Amino acid sequence: DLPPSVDWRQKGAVTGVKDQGKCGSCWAFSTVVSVEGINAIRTGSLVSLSEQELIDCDTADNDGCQGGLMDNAFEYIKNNGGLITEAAYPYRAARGTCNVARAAQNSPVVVHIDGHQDVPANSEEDLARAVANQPVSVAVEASGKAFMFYSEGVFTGECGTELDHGVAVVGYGVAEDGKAYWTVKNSWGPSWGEQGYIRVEKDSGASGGLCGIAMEASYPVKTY
Repeated sequence: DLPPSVDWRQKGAVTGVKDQGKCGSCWAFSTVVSVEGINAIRTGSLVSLSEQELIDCDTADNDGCQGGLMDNAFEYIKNNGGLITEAAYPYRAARGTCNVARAAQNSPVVVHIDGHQDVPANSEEDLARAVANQPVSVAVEASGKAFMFYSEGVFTGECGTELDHGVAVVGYGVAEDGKAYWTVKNSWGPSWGEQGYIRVEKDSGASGGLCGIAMEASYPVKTY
C-alpha cells in the first residue's frame, strides 16, 4: 500500500536547488534530479551530476539551450556510459563542444542507469507509486502567470496543459487544510517559490494532473 507522505529530500536523495538561467535546459535539470535520486537510493551516496554534459553531448534529438526531452536524455545516459559529475563538467548555461572525454581524464566519476520507464499517460495514481519509490521527471505548463509568480502554499492553479517546462517530483503529501500536493523541485534558483520548490495540488480534478504534471512523466531504472 502507498505511504501517506513521501519526501526524498529528507532521505538524502535530493541535491540542492539550481538555477538554469537563460538557457532552456530545464529538460537536462529534470533528468539530473531523477538520476541523482535513483543513484542515491541504490548506493546511499548523493552525488551532484552534470546537466552540462547532457546539453553538450545529448544532441541526437535534444537541442541544448533550445529545448529537449527527459526521456531522450535517459536514453543518452544509458547508451553513453552514464553521467559525469557536476564538478568534472560544471554548468555554463550555454551549449559548448562535448568534452566529457578529456574531462573524465582527471575526473572519472560517473553514474550509470539501465534505462527508463514512462509513467502511464495522465495517471496521477501511477505517478504517486512511482514517486513513492524514487524522484520522477515530469513536464508541466510553467509559462502561466499564476505558476510563474507562485511563492508559497499548495498551488491550485490557474494553468493549462501547454507543456513547456521539465521539472521533477521528489515527493508528495497533504497540507494542513487537507489538500494533497506534489513536491516539485524547480530549476529557477532557491529564491523562487518555497526555497526553489512548488507544491502542486495532487489528485485535483484535472484528468492529466494540474498543469499536466502526469501527462509525460518518466523515471530512470538502476539495479546493479
